[PDB]
Amino acid sequence: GTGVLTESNKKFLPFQQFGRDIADTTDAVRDPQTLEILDITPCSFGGVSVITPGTNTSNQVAVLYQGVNCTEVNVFQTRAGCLIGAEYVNNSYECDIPIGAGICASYQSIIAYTMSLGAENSVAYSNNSIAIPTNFTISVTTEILPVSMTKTSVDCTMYICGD
Amino acid sequence: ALGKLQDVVNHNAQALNTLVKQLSSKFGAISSVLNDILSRLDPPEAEVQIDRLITGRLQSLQTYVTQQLIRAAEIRASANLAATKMSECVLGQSKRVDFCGKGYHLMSFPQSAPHGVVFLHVTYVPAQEKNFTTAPAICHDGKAHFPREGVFVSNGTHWFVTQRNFYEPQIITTDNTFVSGNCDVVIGIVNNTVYDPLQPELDS
Amino acid sequence: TMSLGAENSVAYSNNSIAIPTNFTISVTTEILPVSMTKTSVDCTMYICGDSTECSNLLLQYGSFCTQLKRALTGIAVEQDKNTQEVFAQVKQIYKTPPIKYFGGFNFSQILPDPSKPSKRSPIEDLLFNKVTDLICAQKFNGLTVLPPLLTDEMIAQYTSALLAGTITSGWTFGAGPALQIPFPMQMAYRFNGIGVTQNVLYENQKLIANQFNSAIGKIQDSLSSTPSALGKLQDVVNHNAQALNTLVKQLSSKFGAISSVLNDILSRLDPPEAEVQIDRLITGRLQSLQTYVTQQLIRAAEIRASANLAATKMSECVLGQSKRVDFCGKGYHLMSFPQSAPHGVVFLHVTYVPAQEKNFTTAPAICHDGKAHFPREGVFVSNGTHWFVTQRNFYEPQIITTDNTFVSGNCDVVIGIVNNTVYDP
Ligand SMILES: *[C@@H]1O[C@H](CO)[C@@H](O[C@@H]2O[C@H](CO)[C@@H](O)[C@H](O)[C@H]2NC(C)=O)[C@H](O)[C@H]1NC(C)=O
Ligand SMILES: *[C@@H]1O[C@H](CO)[C@@H](O[C@@H]2O[C@H](CO)[C@@H](O)[C@H](O)[C@H]2NC(C)=O)[C@H](O)[C@H]1NC(C)=O
Ligand SMILES: *[C@@H]1O[C@H](CO)[C@@H](O[C@@H]2O[C@H](CO)[C@@H](O)[C@H](O)[C@H]2NC(C)=O)[C@H](O)[C@H]1NC(C)=O
Ligand SMILES: *[C@@H]1O[C@H](CO)[C@@H](O[C@@H]2O[C@H](CO)[C@@H](O)[C@H](O)[C@H]2NC(C)=O)[C@H](O)[C@H]1NC(C)=O
Ligand SMILES: *[C@@H]1O[C@H](CO)[C@@H](O[C@@H]2O[C@H](CO)[C@@H](O)[C@H](O)[C@H]2NC(C)=O)[C@H](O)[C@H]1NC(C)=O
Ligand SMILES: *[C@@H]1O[C@H](CO)[C@@H](O[C@@H]2O[C@H](CO)[C@@H](O)[C@H](O)[C@H]2NC(C)=O)[C@H](O)[C@H]1NC(C)=O
Ligand SMILES: *[C@@H]1O[C@H](CO)[C@@H](O[C@@H]2O[C@H](CO)[C@@H](O)[C@H](O)[C@H]2NC(C)=O)[C@H](O)[C@H]1NC(C)=O
Ligand SMILES: *[C@@H]1O[C@H](CO)[C@@H](O[C@@H]2O[C@H](CO)[C@@H](O)[C@H](O)[C@H]2NC(C)=O)[C@H](O)[C@H]1NC(C)=O
Ligand SMILES: *[C@@H]1O[C@H](CO)[C@@H](O[C@@H]2O[C@H](CO)[C@@H](O)[C@H](O)[C@H]2NC(C)=O)[C@H](O)[C@H]1NC(C)=O
Ligand SMILES: *[C@@H]1O[C@H](CO)[C@@H](O)[C@H](O)[C@H]1NC(C)=O
Ligand SMILES: *[C@@H]1O[C@H](CO)[C@@H](O)[C@H](O)[C@H]1NC(C)=O
Ligand SMILES: *[C@@H]1O[C@H](CO)[C@@H](O)[C@H](O)[C@H]1NC(C)=O
Repeated sequence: GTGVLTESNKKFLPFQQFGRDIADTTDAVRDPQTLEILDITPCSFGGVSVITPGTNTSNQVAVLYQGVNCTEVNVFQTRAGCLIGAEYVNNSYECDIPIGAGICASYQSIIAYTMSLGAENSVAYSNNSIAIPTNFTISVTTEILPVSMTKTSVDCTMYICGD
Repeated sequence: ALGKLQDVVNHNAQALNTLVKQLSSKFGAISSVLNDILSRLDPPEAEVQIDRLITGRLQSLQTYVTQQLIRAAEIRASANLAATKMSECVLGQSKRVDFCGKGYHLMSFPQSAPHGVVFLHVTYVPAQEKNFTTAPAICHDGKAHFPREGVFVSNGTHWFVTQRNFYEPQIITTDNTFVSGNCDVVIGIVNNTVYDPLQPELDS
Repeated sequence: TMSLGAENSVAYSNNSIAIPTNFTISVTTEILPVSMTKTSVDCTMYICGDSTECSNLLLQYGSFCTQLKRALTGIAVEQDKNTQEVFAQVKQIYKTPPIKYFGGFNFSQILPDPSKPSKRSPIEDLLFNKVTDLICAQKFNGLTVLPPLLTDEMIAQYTSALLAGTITSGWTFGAGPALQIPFPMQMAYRFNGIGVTQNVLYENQKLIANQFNSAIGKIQDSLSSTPSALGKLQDVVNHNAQALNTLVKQLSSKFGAISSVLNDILSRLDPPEAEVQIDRLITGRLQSLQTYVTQQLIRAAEIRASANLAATKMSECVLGQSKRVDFCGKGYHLMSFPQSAPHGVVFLHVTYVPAQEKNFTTAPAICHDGKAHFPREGVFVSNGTHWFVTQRNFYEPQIITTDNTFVSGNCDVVIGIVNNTVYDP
């Protein structure tokens, strides 16, 4: 195989040599030279994602290594993974590019932030006061709904075999 | 704005392109061209190579049909939703909240779009709200008066009854209030006069 | 042979009506799944791992890997879209007043708890507790679980904003600006929505508040005491992990080859037959991955339908009062409260249930002075000797006058008209 061999707290019985997971994947082994138990843990892997604005706007990019701690690879650690190339800002804005776990990225340089849910409003509730509208706005809004698709027919014999 | 409909178009062409791209896959065979396989091998091994191409292409076609069926189900659900919006928002006024736009729905207009429909929802949005002091009931002559259709409001010194969704203060009379019980049960009842229309009539 | 139900015969007659004389404030739970676990699969790592020869043979099959990655990416973005649609329906984060007095109504079990670090309600905390090296094994085979875009605390914050809007402002915040209204007046408006007069709510305010508080406490006890209350959400979690486990288990399948380990196949056979064995492993693993993606897509469609339903319930039951029968609970719907749950939403539907009905003799119209009188808003009832007009959904007899009746025609046309006096103010 291929993996890190860390120290193990698992007490093997004397007849056992390997160890397996719930899903029947090896998670432990006994060294045949010295009778010690090691926790086989596979080496780190991650989904490299590239966070970029439009090429019309800028050519700066940020890289998210999904699931990878920052010590195993403008470097910030998120629950989604390690984000390199974006600077964490304590301000909260609306989500522009979603990163995950409440983190979003935007271009202003590329910044990473905890997204704001909404503007804070406190309703002036009291037991004897009401708010009555004195005017109105006629609002027209758009709702776009798909209805049909492209009707496709495939000649199975011609597609697979041709002439 | 029109990202959803274009997305459907984008998926369909891409699916056909992927299926077209699958014709250029060897699938574990010597060549991806059937004519070359026939022109190059004897039928005992050409049958094996054609079998590999057939199973790969058949798997690709079945995969394409499966995603087409899933997308057909999604588009059918969207079309059923669009028909429901056309029936309830365009052909009538809907009391369902947020079904036919944000706000109190007034009416809707259908517009055709490529592979889709665009609904223009005309809604009523309240604005310019004002604070008032409110009471559940008015105590007059030992009787509790409740609004027939409105709400009791006070601007600081005087009490009026107005409709809930627009500020239109009117004098509290017996015409727009109804009497149920005395003043001892309702929590928050306030003391105010209730005008009688017949009183000037018999007085004069 | 199973019994369909208890047998009830309704005492139908041509001149008798049953009028409720009391009510029950019923709170019922509706549990809806909203999102699934977002999964991403490295196609090359899953099928071949570290073997270069396996990847070279895998390249002959084309854009299958791209199709599977694209489908999983679509499902992953779809789950976040589902969560946004269900919970992110307000652009203002509303807050409750510091004095939690709402005219006797107690919302402690549904409002956020300041004491808890998670800022969740007691019901939400119970829901999170009741919904539960598997993760490590799933991770080690090239399958990655992606975190939800909205964290549980932000989803709880959205539910808190919706609760604050529905409590302090009623349905106004859902249709525009949040307009403050006292909660008894809001409940009176809701009573008018289901056809019950405001006086019934105001006179019986303490009883209604006590019934609501008792129902909310019963809801918390019922959720804490029943294992199968939260079966739907756990089922979704149960399916997702099982699917990953099955996919992981498929790596231990020979698929008609000598071994399931690529390194053994390379170390033991010559390339002409090793290529065949690797091909068998590749086709089996690719079939397993396509099967997993196909079921993920079908489950994604089901969860999307459930999320659309949850968004519709949030719009129509929480942000307004619904006249649709059984959409927002059993009974005449008054209001609804959203609670966040793992991968889902729980709606507490507060409904009005009529109770303690009483028989009365009824007539379509009252004949007075050769004229037929019909009720403006109620129904004519008789207790045996005297005739009254009452509202349909609560028994409140009132004297039949010209104010609450309207005259249409004479007494010769209406079938079942009875003779009674009509008072004139
Ligand atoms: C209600 O709002 C409308 C706007 O929606 C107000 O109409 C405006 O009136 C001002 C001053 O008379 C004009 O300068 C604007 O051009 C008007 N706007 C429009 C769109 O007509 C109206 O005055 C408001 N009414 C109240 C009672 O507040
Ligand atoms: C109704 O009255 C309340 C309180 O008198 C107003 O709430 C205040 O709003 C201002 C500006 O938005 C804030 O600076 C105060 O802190 C608020 N006070 C409280 C106690 O909430 C409310 O704005 C009034 N409504 C209208 C329509 O004017
Ligand atoms: C509350 O509303 C009433 C009715 O509009 C106001 O009473 C009027 O006030 C104007 C302004 O001074 C006088 O010219 C009228 O003669 C008043 N009418 C009556 C019948 O008294 C009242 O002033 C308002 N109060 C506040 C605090 O705004
Ligand atoms: C509303 O009106 C009633 C009746 O006029 C008031 O009740 C009276 O209150 C005074 C002093 O509290 C007593 O001396 C009388 O005996 C009461 N009369 C009755 C018939 O109860 C009541 O106080 C008024 N409420 C307010 C807030 O002014
Ligand atoms: C209304 O009256 C009818 C008949 O007077 C009642 O129906 C009877 O109910 C009892 C007990 O439920 C049965 O044993 C009888 O057989 C029923 N009679 C008929 C003719 O169905 C009915 O219960 C009364 N409703 C109320 C609310 O008291
Ligand atoms: C309507 O039903 C309620 C119960 O839901 C009744 O309230 C009960 O009243 C009795 C006697 O007055 C008390 O002993 C109970 O403690 C009350 N229960 C609750 C929950 O408050 C009420 O009396 C009924 N009303 C009518 C007119 O029958
Ligand atoms: C609202 O309900 C909460 C919880 O149901 C009440 O809190 C309880 O208060 C009683 C007596 O004060 C205690 O014995 C319980 O232990 C409390 N339970 C919890 C969970 O706090 C609360 O008193 C009610 N009323 C108000 C005004 O908040
Ligand atoms: C039907 O209801 C009416 C009104 O509640 C009853 O009439 C009253 O009955 C009481 C008790 O006998 C008398 O003290 C009142 O004087 C009656 N009022 C009037 C205006 O007559 C009537 O008795 C009820 N009938 C039945 C059969 O229950
Ligand atoms: C309701 O009242 C009307 C009017 O008093 C009754 O009609 C009368 O019936 C008698 C006997 O059948 C006739 O002699 C009169 O000529 C009728 N008058 C009119 C104006 O039609 C009617 O019978 C009463 N119905 C009931 C059920 O008591
Ligand atoms: C294994 O090799 C070491 C080498 O020093 C030897 O001391 C030991 O006796 C061997 N056997 C076991 C069972 O460890
Ligand atoms: C409303 O609450 C205030 C204090 O917050 C109190 O003085 C007043 O009596 C209350 N009114 C009602 C109707 O409960
Ligand atoms: C109601 O039915 C009873 C018997 O079934 C009959 O005597 C009476 O005339 C009927 N009344 C009406 C208004 O149909």
